[PDB]
Amino acid sequence: VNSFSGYLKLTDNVYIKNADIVEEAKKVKPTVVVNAANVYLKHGGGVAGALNKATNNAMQVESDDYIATNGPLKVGGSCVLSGHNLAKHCLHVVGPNVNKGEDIQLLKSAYENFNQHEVLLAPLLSAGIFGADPIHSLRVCVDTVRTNVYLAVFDKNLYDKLVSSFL
Ligand SMILES: Cn1ccc2c(N)ncnc21
Repeated sequence: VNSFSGYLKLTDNVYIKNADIVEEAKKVKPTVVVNAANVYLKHGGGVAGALNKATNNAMQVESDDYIATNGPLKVGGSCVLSGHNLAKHCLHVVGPNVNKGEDIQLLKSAYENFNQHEVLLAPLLSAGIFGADPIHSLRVCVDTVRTNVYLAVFDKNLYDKLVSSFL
């Protein structure tokens, strides 16, 4: 049993809810919240800007030290950092950004990072300002992630479309 509430069940391991990932993290304090990161961990907008704002910029300070030591992530890659006031850990995952021309085939590689964690609160990747089709992102999620994932969809309109169209 876990603390996640109000999720509609899609598969054995994937759950979905119309939710503000920030508000959900604050309420649940999950072991892992996933950030929709870029390779520079520059948390300016979207899931990353909202998560970072909720940490009072501590996520950005920690991320800048990580990049100064390690250099940029790979598209499709991830790193584990603090969850600050939102979660135990934040898994920063880089999905391909269509609005920068990245290979959408890298979306499956991105979601494979989730399999290193038994339970996660996560947004869809490559959705929103990363420019991918969220219906596609949900299909790749279901077909890739084997661990238990709780998806927070920000848009009510999009949430209803993802559920209604789910195969
Ligand atoms: C996709 N996207 C963008 C903002 C956002 C949020 N606050 N929660 C979940 N997903 C989100």
